[PDB]
Amino acid sequence: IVGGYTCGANTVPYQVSLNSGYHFCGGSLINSQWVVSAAHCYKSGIQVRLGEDNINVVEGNEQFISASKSIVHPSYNSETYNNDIMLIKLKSAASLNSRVASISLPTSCASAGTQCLISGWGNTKSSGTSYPDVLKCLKAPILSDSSCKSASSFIITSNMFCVGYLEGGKDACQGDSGGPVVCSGKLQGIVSWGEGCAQKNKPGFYTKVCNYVSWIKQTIASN
Ligand SMILES: N=C(N)c1cccc(-c2nocc2C(=O)Nc2ccc(-c3ccccc3S(N)(=O)=O)cc2)c1
Ligand SMILES: [Ca+2]
Ligand SMILES: [Cl-]
Repeated sequence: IVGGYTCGANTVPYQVSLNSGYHFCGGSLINSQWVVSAAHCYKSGIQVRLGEDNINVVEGNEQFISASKSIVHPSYNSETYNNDIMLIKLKSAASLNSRVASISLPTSCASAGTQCLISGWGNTKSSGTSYPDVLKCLKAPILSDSSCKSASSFIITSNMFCVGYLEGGKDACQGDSGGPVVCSGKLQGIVSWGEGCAQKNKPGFYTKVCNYVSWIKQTIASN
């Protein structure tokens, strides 16, 4: 997260860290045994880390649970970035508490102009590299489709939306991928891609979760 702030320990209790010997992506807990993340974060042997604040210190409140299934959307396309969503099933159900909590799936798509909360342990620099110990947060608005398209040098699909600030300085970044965008208490986005981070007229792009609610429910029910 570039140009954000320290969330505060466990203030985003649905935020998870995907770990393969180090933190590499975020995710969102949607029930006690399933996490929503990005298809492009797929790796085998993922450990999901719940209840984290400082990802480098055992503070208490952590639950580390291996992924038993990592289900990439069948229509994920790594060139076009369409359908950048993956569902991770936890080997065992997490013990839900105040610091480890699910986030609601949407019943309708979020409204253009709404200010949403993006979070993660990704790079905090727009140029160069600095990774935080503790969870970072950024509030930013959903931009119009027309604005997103005008900003982007890449083809935007109906399964993407953009959120951020066109003046630059405020964005998700590397290592935030797969983590949440929450709008009015609903998980509306997954950190997906952007042209660099926090550059002028290059806002962040996010998987549009409201398009996948039926798919998510069906896939969970059958697995
Ligand atoms: N600024 C962000 N919000 C953000 C979030 C996560 C990662 C990165 C990021 N940090 O460094 C690079 C990045 C990156 O995502 N690059 C990138 C650019 C374009 C595409 C893309 C989008 C749509 C269609 C096609 C493409 S592609 N795959 O042909 O380039 C994909 C990835 C930035
Ligand atoms: Ca920790
Ligand atoms: Cl820090």
